Amino acid sequence: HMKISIIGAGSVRFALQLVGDIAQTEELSREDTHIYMMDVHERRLNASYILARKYVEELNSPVKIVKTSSLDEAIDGADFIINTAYPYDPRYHDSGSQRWDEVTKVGEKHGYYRGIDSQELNMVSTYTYVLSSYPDMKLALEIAEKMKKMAPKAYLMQTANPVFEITQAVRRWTGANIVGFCHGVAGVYEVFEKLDLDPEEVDWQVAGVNHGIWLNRFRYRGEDAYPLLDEWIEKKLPEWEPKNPWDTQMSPAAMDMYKFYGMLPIGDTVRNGSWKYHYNLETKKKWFGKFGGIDNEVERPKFHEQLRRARERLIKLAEEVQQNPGMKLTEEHPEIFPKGKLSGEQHIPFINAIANNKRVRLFLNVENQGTLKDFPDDVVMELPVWVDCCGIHREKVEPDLTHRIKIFYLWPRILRMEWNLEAYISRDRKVLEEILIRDPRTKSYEQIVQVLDEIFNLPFNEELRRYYK
Amino acid sequence: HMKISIIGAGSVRFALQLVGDIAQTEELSREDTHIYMMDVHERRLNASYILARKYVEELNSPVKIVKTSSLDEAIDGADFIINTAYPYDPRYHDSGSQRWDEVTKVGEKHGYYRGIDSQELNMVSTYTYVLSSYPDMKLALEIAEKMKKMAPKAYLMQTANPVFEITQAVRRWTGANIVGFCHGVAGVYEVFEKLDLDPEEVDWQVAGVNHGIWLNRFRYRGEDAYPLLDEWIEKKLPEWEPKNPWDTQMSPAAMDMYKFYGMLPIGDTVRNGSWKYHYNLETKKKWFGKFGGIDNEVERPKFHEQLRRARERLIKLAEEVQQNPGMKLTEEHPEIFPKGKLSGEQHIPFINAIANNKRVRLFLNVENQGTLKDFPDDVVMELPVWVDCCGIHREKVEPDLTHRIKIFYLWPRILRMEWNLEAYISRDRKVLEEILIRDPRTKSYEQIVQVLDEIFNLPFNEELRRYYK
Ligand SMILES: NC(=O)C1=CN([C@@H]2O[C@H](COP(=O)(O)OP(=O)(O)OC[C@H]3O[C@@H](n4cnc5c(N)ncnc54)[C@H](O)[C@@H]3O)[C@@H](O)[C@H]2O)C=CC1
Ligand SMILES: NC(=O)C1=CN([C@@H]2O[C@H](COP(=O)(O)OP(=O)(O)OC[C@H]3O[C@@H](n4cnc5c(N)ncnc54)[C@H](O)[C@@H]3O)[C@@H](O)[C@H]2O)C=CC1
Repeated sequence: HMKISIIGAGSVRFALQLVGDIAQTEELSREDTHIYMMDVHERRLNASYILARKYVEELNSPVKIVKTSSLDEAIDGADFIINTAYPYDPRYHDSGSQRWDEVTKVGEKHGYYRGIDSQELNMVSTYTYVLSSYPDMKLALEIAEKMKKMAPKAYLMQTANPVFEITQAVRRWTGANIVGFCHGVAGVYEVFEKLDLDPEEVDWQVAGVNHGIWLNRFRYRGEDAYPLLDEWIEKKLPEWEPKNPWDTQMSPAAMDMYKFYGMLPIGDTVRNGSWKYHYNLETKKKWFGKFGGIDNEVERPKFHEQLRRARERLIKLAEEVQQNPGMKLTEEHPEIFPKGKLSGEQHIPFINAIANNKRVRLFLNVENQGTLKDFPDDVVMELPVWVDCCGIHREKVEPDLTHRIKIFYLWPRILRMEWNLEAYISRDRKVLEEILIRDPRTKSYEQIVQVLDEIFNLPFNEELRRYYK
Repeated sequence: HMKISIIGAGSVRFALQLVGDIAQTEELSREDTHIYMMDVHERRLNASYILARKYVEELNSPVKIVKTSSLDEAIDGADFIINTAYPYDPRYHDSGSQRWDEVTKVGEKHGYYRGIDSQELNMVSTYTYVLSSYPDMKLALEIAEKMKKMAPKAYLMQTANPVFEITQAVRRWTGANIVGFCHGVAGVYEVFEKLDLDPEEVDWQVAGVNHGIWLNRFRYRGEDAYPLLDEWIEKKLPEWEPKNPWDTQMSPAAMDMYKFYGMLPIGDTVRNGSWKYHYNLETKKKWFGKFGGIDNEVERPKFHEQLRRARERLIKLAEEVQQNPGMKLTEEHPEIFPKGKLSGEQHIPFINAIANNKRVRLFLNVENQGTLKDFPDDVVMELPVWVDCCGIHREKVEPDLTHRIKIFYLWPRILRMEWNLEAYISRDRKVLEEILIRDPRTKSYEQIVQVLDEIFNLPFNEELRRYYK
């Protein structure tokens, strides 16, 4: 049978996205497809299971769904292991977002706007946790080592952040068969929409590192199409306004990076600029418009509170479904339980490409292996690839990324990854200190010590404290 | 004949060092050895010539000395071209030190302690000028292009700073036969002296980039000798005191870098730490002892004033020598005009190794060419080499530099070199802005613009202004 395991299946909406895509993929929607849903939170796990079962039943799909609280049971003999888990200390918290919000506030207390985990070229909220992302890294490495023993054919499809750091560390330190997943590339379709271009007529390519990807090829009707972006900047950018806090692809920040680097940053890359765009909320609003993006002291707490209410509502929905088994979720909440339209994410196409040779182009975090020849072979990049039964085949990246992207953006971001991995494996607080010694917001060494101390002393960081002690 | 040209021969003491070494090297002290002394400053050039002639006459050396104000005449058919020139705008200044002192003060006015040219891993005073070192780079590239035409066999021996940036740019953009020169490696002999070790019994090696070199091998009697440094740190470091502002090799800063990186930084590398050691004068004194090193607002102006008085005194000596041709300089000022003892610098051994096959081990700035395999082949490194008539032969660097030196020190310093070269060749002020956007002392973008503006507007920066305009 085909065993697909979701680790952190209490991530309700994502679990439902995965299930619905599987149930709507002919080659996978079979009685021999077993979806294992695993999580450490009983209530969230049960809600995802109840909704996933009902959803499948309404889609007339014969896939079997299994819930389990045993990580080993989920890993054993799996063919694909999707890691979307976000660890937390259950004595203090109910989910992982809380530890990042609280550490961030301590960082701000000590003079680090948006927390010590916000750094140049890595502003994406919750991407790293206390620089080295100990609990997230630790879980990924634990899964990889169990996978090599109990499931040596499986793919570990890492979606929990930091995707770059984790995919790199697992590859390098375990050799387990990990691939990192992020669909930030989808930003390109808004570029095409704003320039009035049929995406099917655009010859495009993107490449870089996770949340550090660039539109390296953008061609239309046998010519460079970037001059069309030049026109849009001249004639449309003054009137641009974001539709919501996440809407940054065509923002002044993205175009300012385009003007300097020569290629347009794509997706979350636009959030990950230098400090020029992020010194404070006023600066963020100048460069991202009225919300100041999503990575600020107003919008991010607002969003994390929305997620909490959504978590509770879906759980309530699960209870409601038990009491009223006659209701059709596809009808009452079609947005959450759609039929006839795949989500568009890459996870289930990846599985269907590996297992059923349904060949597709995806953007995946895999070892460079010479694709960007100026970088080491073993560094994990986010690359355009074709996936089939024979594995993952990297496209040629042409044009190459510009010289400025290499020396000003990709290499600094790659070194930060190496810093963060060194901080994890050395168990050495001096390495965390050195990272903050390279941080523009540091004013003194005593400040670094004090901010780390207070973070380490937070009750829910007992394990972290002992690890670095 | 053998033609050795000194560009910037108004650098009196260095010129005299070169002349005296040539006059005391049997294979070079010949009638067929023509030393050309070239400089744009008539008074300084004439003083170096008069003293160089008298010095040789007192050394009973038959070398011919020629002074000229024509760069082309000095370059034409030369076999070796030593560039020690420090450009300046003669409408405002008398020497190059003045432009760096004044720009530095403007940087401090705008909140950049020790000027915008002081940066992490590059604190050495006067190493770069307004980041891209325009007048210094411009002169080196002008010499290289004249050399390829008028002297295609010559070695361009670059001693004027920035040695790293300039050697890299000349190699990459002209392919001229440049080699960069710095004797910072000499720090090792003080390490051996403080640990009571005969240098002849120490098996040692150093490697890195210019002013970024590390004692990668330190062995004594068939064992690692670093444990002897551990003992010294435990028992002698508390009593350490610098003999003068330049004395940093065994300082708390060097040992703190040793503890983190696993290898001891050598020479000027100790000046080139992170901002941990340099936030302010008090911090510098904690980490370098009572003077706070040489790269601070007290000691550096003091030193540049000493150099000025030395310049005038030597010039006066030249006049005195004319009026009193009976005096023996070797007798009256043996420290400046020694006999029977070579200086110990690398320039004349280099020449004698190339021209006369007198084979020697030196530390020179040359292309990596695989010596440090984790770095690009074309990046200029400061490497241990053997020089003979057949060229420059890199030793194998064993042990390799540590992982932390690579990701925390060498790679950041190499990227800064690439930033500085991009800032020069692009003629693009936005690249200078980006460098300051990566600077910890920057608080706002408006601050960057204002500090560059005021620097660009200084009268003696007219050429710089127009270049970036
Ligand atoms: N690329 C994509 O489509 C998506 C990416 N993600 C990423 O995954 C990470 C988590 O995000 P959310 O799902 O919204 O957070 P979440 O907190 O809502 O989900 C985490 C789930 O993992 C559970 N968990 C914690 N520790 C676990 C452990 N040892 N074993 C098994 N389960 C454990 C938690 O109980 C929770 O149910 C984020 O970094 C996010 O960016 C998650 C959703 C979709
Ligand atoms: N490795 C070594 O042994 C030494 C290295 N240097 C380095 O060279 C640079 C200059 O240092 P100093 O000699 O003390 O400064 P300096 O100002 O005393 O000497 C510079 C000389 O070059 C002349 N000059 C300026 N523009 C010129 C041009 N276009 N053509 C020919 N000559 C020109 C100047 O008139 C002056 O006489 C520094 O970066 C220094 O580190 C210099 C002395 C020895």
